Formats: sequence, structure tokens, C-alpha cells
Amino acid sequence: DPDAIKMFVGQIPRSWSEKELKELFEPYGAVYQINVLRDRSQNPPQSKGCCFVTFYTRKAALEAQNALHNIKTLPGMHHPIQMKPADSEKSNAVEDRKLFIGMVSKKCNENDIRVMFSPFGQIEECRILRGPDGLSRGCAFVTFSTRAMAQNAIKAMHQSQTMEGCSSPIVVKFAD
RNA sequence: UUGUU
Repeated sequence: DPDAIKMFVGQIPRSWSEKELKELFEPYGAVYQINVLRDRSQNPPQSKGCCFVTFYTRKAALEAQNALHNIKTLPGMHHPIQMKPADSEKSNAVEDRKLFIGMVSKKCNENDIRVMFSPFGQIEECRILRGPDGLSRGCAFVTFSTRAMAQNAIKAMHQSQTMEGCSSPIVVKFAD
């Protein structure tokens, strides 16, 4: 129950409650919890035609999705069930690991940055913001695998040095 | 021109 994946499901009839939904999902594995997305803006509160299903096992979720997503169609819907891991399940977010690197020497490239930031973690992707058909814009984006990696790269290398052609010491901060 | 494709 530590690797479970909450699944967003869509296009289910608005008349269906947790009962019918549970009856739908249980053939694919045991269900820990299930909740219809409700609208309480006005009376009576109504279903949003979607729900969250939380299986006990990861296997149950992956399989249920594999056999339901774009396959199954509920009475009486015009479109197949849509099913995907829920937004609340995003333990890892690139936006919280991506590091903006300003005041980079215009001469530098991808690898030149890569070697500079290698000791603090493992790079997912390394890029040089540049152009449009000009040269480098003196700055780069760098994604680290963990987040603590980036939080190390910052403390260790923010304004650690001034590079070639640059007016101010290098900046290392989380991307906006 | 400190530049966040």
C-alpha cells in the first residue's frame, strides 16, 4: 500500500455514485477508497462525471487502467472511459527541480555547464537558452534528478565565480 | 544591458 497510484477516471455517468463505481472497479483488484468529484456551487450538489479510485495495489491500478482507458464505455456514454494517475500523485515535479543558471559565459555550451554542475547530482537534461538565430543568451536551464541535488548546487555555486564576458557572478536559482 | 524557449 506504499506504491499505490490514485487514478482519475472520467466520462462516467453523473447518476453513478460510489456504489456503482466500486462495483465497476472491484473486478480489477481490491479498492481502498473511491470518491465522485462533486459540484457544490449550487443545489442540488451534482457529480462531475468523474471520480478518484484508489486501489490497494499498484498492479490493480495499472491493469484496470490498461483494460479501461479508451476501451470501456459506460451506459450510456458516447466516449470510452478516460483513466490516468491523479494529479495529487505527482511526488516528482520538474518545476521544483529545474534550475535557472544566469550569468553564464556566452561561449559556454551544454557540456561546459554539465561538468560544472555534475558533482552535485545527476543531470536529467541540460540546455542553453539562446538565439533566436543569434548566439547564447548567457543563461541555461538544468534539471536534476533529486531536488536536494539542486539545493546543493545552489548553496555551493550561487555567485561562486564570474565567467567570461559576464558583468556579474554566476546566478544559480530555481526556475520561475 | 540580469538574460527564465
